This record gives sequence, structure tokens and C-alpha cells, in this order.
Amino acid sequence: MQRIALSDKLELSRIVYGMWRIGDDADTSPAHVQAKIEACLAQGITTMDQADIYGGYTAEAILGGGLKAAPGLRDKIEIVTKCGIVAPAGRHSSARVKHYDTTAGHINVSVEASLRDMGTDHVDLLLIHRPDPLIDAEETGKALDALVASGKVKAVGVSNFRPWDFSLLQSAMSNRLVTNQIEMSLLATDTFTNGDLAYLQEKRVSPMAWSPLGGGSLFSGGTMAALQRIGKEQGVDATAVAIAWLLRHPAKIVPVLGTNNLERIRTAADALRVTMDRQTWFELYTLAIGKEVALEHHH
Amino acid sequence: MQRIALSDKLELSRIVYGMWRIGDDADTSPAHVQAKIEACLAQGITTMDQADIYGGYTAEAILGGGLKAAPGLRDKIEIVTKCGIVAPAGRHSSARVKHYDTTAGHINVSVEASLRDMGTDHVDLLLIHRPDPLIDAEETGKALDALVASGKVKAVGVSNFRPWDFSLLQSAMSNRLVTNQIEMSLLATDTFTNGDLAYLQEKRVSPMAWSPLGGGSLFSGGTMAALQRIGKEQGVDATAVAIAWLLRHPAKIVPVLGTNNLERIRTAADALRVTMDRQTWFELYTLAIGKEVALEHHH
Amino acid sequence: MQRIALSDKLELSRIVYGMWRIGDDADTSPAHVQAKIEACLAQGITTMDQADIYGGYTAEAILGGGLKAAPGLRDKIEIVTKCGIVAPAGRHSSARVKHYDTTAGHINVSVEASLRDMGTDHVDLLLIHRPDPLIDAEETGKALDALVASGKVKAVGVSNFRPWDFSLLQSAMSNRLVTNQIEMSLLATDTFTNGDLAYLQEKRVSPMAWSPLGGGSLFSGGTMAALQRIGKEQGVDATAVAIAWLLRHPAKIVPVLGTNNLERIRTAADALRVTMDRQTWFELYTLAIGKEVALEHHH
Repeated sequence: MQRIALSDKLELSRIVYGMWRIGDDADTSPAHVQAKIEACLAQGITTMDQADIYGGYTAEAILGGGLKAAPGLRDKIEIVTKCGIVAPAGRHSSARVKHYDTTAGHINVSVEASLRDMGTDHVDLLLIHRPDPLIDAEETGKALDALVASGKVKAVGVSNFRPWDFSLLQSAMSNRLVTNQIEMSLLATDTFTNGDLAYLQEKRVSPMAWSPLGGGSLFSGGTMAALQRIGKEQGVDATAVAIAWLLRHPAKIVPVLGTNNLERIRTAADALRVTMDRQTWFELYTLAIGKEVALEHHH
Repeated sequence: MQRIALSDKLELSRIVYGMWRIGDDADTSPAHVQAKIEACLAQGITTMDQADIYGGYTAEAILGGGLKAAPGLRDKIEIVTKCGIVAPAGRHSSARVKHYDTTAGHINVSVEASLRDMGTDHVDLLLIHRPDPLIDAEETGKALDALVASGKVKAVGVSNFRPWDFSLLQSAMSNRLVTNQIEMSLLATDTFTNGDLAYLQEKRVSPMAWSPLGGGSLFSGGTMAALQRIGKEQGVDATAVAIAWLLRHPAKIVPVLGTNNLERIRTAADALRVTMDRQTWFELYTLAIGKEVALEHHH
Repeated sequence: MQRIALSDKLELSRIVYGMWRIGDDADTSPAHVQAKIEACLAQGITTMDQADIYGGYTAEAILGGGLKAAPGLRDKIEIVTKCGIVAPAGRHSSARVKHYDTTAGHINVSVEASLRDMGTDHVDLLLIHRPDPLIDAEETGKALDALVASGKVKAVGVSNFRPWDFSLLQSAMSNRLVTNQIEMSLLATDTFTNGDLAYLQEKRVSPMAWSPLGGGSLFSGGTMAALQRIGKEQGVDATAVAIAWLLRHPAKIVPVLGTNNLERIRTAADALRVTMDRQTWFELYTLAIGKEVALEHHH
């Protein structure tokens, strides 16, 4: 599969496999985890997306069971992980309330646990998982810079940051943030006009798109009819067209697909087969927003 | 009429004549087009505002009929035109959907058609007509820079851009964008407090105000009574006061007036006769917003 | 009381005494004004917050009655004052409408009146009281710079500015704006996520928080029960906990407390006795917003 360079130091697969449901599968054995990773690799999807909090702080260890039992498998993938969200589950069950923690001490503890749980000495990309209204940017930026200098983390980014959050944390760091993982799909189009995507495009930062299929709501009329029509014109399913709509954007959006289904992994690359011309991009955008683009103001 | 320098390379009349309705007139003859331009020139209004899309891609050619039959008339005016909006009309009737196109190829084709249609070798100002959610800023900025270097376009700006759109496109260009054509009037006051006008004021960019009379809704109670009162105090009509309210702002707003009526052209300059002191500016602003300005927070 | 350096030139008390109600007290005698200032000084609160408009342009003169009758008292305090709001009261009663005035002439007249009314040759901090939709930033910034160079004003800031207002005025000034006085409390939490506080945090500018108790609405269920519980755990009242919630933020927020009650002045410093850990900060923030913080987007 085509590669995307987020920076001179980090290259992903153009589509990323989200592992947030890996702990929900009835099968969490090393063998089934390896099978899922091997199905991705068969399609050239090498990038796995994790977070400390997934599975109530167990999804990384479940991935680790796979990796620790298959020597050589970690060298074939990039691992994205995240920290900053503290819910009273698993190892954080002492917690009195759901909160964010962007402190140097917490980031280091979470990274040490990610490395322990997945059986590796480095993660390819670490994201601050949510913007913290209590962030000390100086402290957080120093911790993130030291994690890169150490080699434990190849690159750093953020998730769900607004442009002003991104700007504040980048002002406190020597290393450049290489991504912002944000909701983007035909059902979530605000970032295209509200400044979120423009900011990233001006900074030459690729976003990672979460819920790129619209979070299950798109498949459950006019939008779906057009996705199915284009798919049938190009020999792919409506799912591939909804991902290709993201891939078409010149901001170089990196979709994160989160299925436990080996047959949807088998077809995930079909999005790269879609030719999405400018007019088709607008047809889908207009059906999704439910109204025509603004025409001449003088009318 | 008083001149306004948008830059060292482009100077307009302080009021601009919008030609978006020129094709709606029952009379589209060269003679009637010349009459309208000559009525503007009689009031010192030298700047004409066009767009490729006006008249379903025919308004420029209708202006051209006037200019081509009156040698010397083009040298007396500045021409603003715009591109980026593609509706299925006239030469774009093959189009499947209403969309934006900011590609180098489309901008060049639209500019070549503007020059052909108006019978000139240059336009004074070219605007991207709407912010394109699919913009490639690098590509668009290269096309706009080459159009300036070529002499085909004296200066470039945008229309309906948010500050983040303006910032993204300017980051990709060597030439400075000299304006943003946005809605501003007593019925459209959001830009005064929402950051749109502050951004332009910090960049020392004059906006062009579209629908400066409120788009026909202002004339169709308290606001109109005050405009009529001030006009009767200063020997002008309520229309001149509504334009002078824009002219008073220190951001150096350039109103675009869009009438086919020779008698409203004859009086358009009366706005420059209005003395609009700070208190009068606030009286009108407060009547328009329908509530007092925020006073001391401690109360 | 702990000091806060807004800059190399200006240091306040970490809590500020707002004098906006000083004219509402039945007692406005010099003796009662001195008593209030002496109650603050007894708690290490040295910073007094004024504005030209307070008391309909009489509150400064009422403070002055106190200061002029107590030689040496002005040297013990810092004075913050503000201008820019013109209401038809007192010396501005000729005014036809409520408006803003950020002109050099008005700022100078207001500062000269603040110095005359309080009987001093300098103010520690001058704020533009409200963002003016008619601001000429070049003119206002020149007036503010000259006021600092003159020694009449030790430092300048703003009040109720949005980030774009702050950015515009700072672009026109040589001196750095040292604060933005904005609404911040458990009932006013928008600035924590909407970019207002992030902007100030990136610029290393401390905000001053007005209505830090929520403007009387907080004391008049779940939020109050938690403030009372934490206070009873730490030997202080719920008021001290609501102020400590602001003091905990790493942006170094400076609360402005506006009581005429000598017994609430006597206890105002109790906020500095509160230990507010990250989880407690989130518990209060969550009770105030009325919903959990956003958890993992993948769920």
C-alpha cells in the first residue's frame, strides 16, 4: 500500500488499522491477534492505532500477547499509541473521577506501560489523546521532547486538539507535532470549513481521521445511494468510496479503520482503487451537508 | 471621488459599482452598458466589480460589448473579477453539480475568458470567489503569483474567506492578497466582533463590503428612522447614511453598490458627504444589533 | 500574600480587591474607604481594581477621598483602572448614546481624571475596558505606549478582549499587554476550551478573572455540595474553594473579588490555604459543566 511520510522520521501506511475493539472480540488469544495483524499486512496496512485507555487499559497488553508470541512481527508494523485520559478502570481504578492527565510523570508512566504491554522498546507515534483544560504546556512539551530524544517515541502528535490547543503545545516544544487525530467523514464535515483542517493544511500537518465511516450511522439515503452508485461504477463497495472521499483531500488525511472483521480488513485497501474527481467530491460533500455550496453572493 | 490604495500597485474608487445585475437589465446593448459606466465616471466611481459566473457566465461579455464599442473607456476604469464557482450554466453547462474549482487550470481558463469577454489584456484585481473546502493552497497560490508576474492581473484577493482560509492561501503565495470581499452592512454586523474584520485590520487589508445596504431588507423601523433622520440633517438620503456607516470604519471598507438604476448611480457619491461621528456610528450599530453595547462587567 | 509578576515592571497580589461597589455603600466617607483598604492590606491584598465608569464616574473620586485623607496609603497599594466605556452619567451626561471610545484624546482625558480623582501621579495598570468595534489600533496603541513612556501608567492591558482583539491591539504597540480581564469561574468555563485562555497561555499572559464566584448565582446543588465538602475537609468555606479552583490553573489566573463586606475581605486569603489536586479540579469542572469530560473517541 502507498506510504505517507508524516515527517522525515515517521512514515505510515496511507490507511491505519484501529485496534480499539481488539479486547471486545470473544477471541483475544495471541493467535487471533496475529491473524488480524497478518490480514492488515496482506493489504499493506502496517500502521496499528492503540491507546493506553483502550479495553479499560488492557487492549495494548492483548496486542502484546500477539507480538510477544510472534518474534519479528513488531518490526513489520508502526505502532501509534495515546495517553492523557484517566478513567477509573484497570490499573487506574483508584481514580475518583474521569479526568485528563498531561503531567510529565503520567505521560512517562503511560509510555512505560505501553512499551511493557506490547513487548517493544519504542512506539512510532505518541498522541496526547484529548486537549486538557488544565494543561501546563511547558511541562508537557518538555516531557514529549525528552521522549523523542530518548528514542522511546519516534514522533509526537495530538488528538482532538483545536487549532489553539495545537498552537499552545507546539509553542512549548522543540519537536514538531506530526499529526492531529480528529473526527473526519461524510457525517463529520465541520473541520473542512471551521478552521480546524485549514490550520493543519497551513502547517503541512496530515490529520488522522477517526470514525471515517461516520461511526456506523452512514450505513444505517441520498448519500448512501451515491456511495453505492460510485462503488458499482468502479468495482468497489460503498465503504471504499466513503474512505476515498477522505483520501482525495489535499491535506493528506490518514483514515483509521476500526473493524474486528477479517473480511472488512481484506477489502480495506479498495479505497485506493477509487478515482474521486473534484465534481464527485462535491456531489458527496453536498449530499452529506444536505444543501448546495454557497454560490455567488450577488444574486 | 476619493481614491483608496489597496496596495502600492492597485488604487480603487472609495465606492465600487457592482455589475452583477447588468445581464438582468432588459437593455444589454453596448450603448446602455456605456451609459451605466459613464454615469459612474460622472460621480468618480471608476471601479467595476464583475465575476465569471455573473449572468450565468455572460455578464462579463455584456460589459465587453460596451467596452469593445467605446475605445478608451477601459483605460478610465479598474476591473475586479472573480473565479472559483462552477455552476451548470453557459459554458459550464456540462457540469454535473455546483462546485468550486481553485485549480491552476480552471483559474487560467476563467481569467483568459474574462480578458476575451471584456476585450482587455489585464484585470486590475482577481478574487477567489468562495473558500474551497478542497483547496490545494500550494497549487492555487502558484497560479495567482504567475498571473501577477505575467501582468494579466495587477493584484489578487479573495472573497467570503474566513481568517483561516485567508491565512492558508497567503502562506502559499509570494504576493500579498490585497482584499477580502465579504458581507458588511447594518444588517450584517458579525464581522465587527467575530474576528473576521479584526484579522483584516491587523493585516492592513481593506475589505470590500458586499450587500452594503443589507441586501434589500433594510428599506423594506428604528434603524430606518435614524438613517432617514441623519440623512435629512445632512441633505442626503438614508441610502447614503447606510454606506457612510461603512466608510466611517478605520479598516477602510470599500462598499460595492449593485444597482441598474441610473438615478441611484447619480447619487451614490452622497455617502462621502456624510459626517458620521463616533456616537452616531454607535447609535446606528446599536439600533441594528437591537441591544445596547456591553457596559461595565462589574454591575 | 503571595505576589504575581504580570511582567518585569508590574507585580500584583495573587488576589485583587474589586472596588466597583465602593460607591454603593451607604458609607462613602474617607474613613470607611480607608477601613476597606486596611482590611485588604491585613490579608496581603495590595491590588485595588477600579474603572473610570464605576459609580457612574464617581467610584475613583470616592477611593481618592480615602487616599487623599491618609498620606502614605497609596504607596502600599497597586491601582488598576480602565477606560473606553462612555455612558451618559456624571461628567459624560452630555453623551447621546452608550458607546466605546478608544481615541487617544479620550484615553488621556480618562487617565488624567483617574489621577486627579485618586490623588496620585501614576496608576500601576490601565486596561481598555471593552473591545471597541470602531477601534483604530494604530491610534490607541500609540496613546498606550506614550502613557507608559510618560510614567503615568506602569503597564497596560485589556478587558473582555477576544484573542483577535488582543492580537490586533498588540500588533500596533511596542509595549506588551500584561493581562486580559475576562469572566472566569465555575459558572463561566467557556474560556478553558474555546481558545480564549489557550491564547493567553501561549503568550504567557496572566488573565484577571472577573465574577470569580459566578456573579452571585453559584451560592443561590451538586457544585455547591462539593465546594462545601472540600472546604470542610480543609477548614475553609465554599467561597475559598471556588477561588482556589481558579488559582490552580497553570495560566496563573488573578481573581478579582468585589465585596463591600469587611468579613468576606477578612477571609479572602483562605483560597490560598486550599490544596486543589488535578482530580479535585476535574470533579468541580465536571459538576459545573454538568457532564463528564469527553473520553476515548473510539468507543
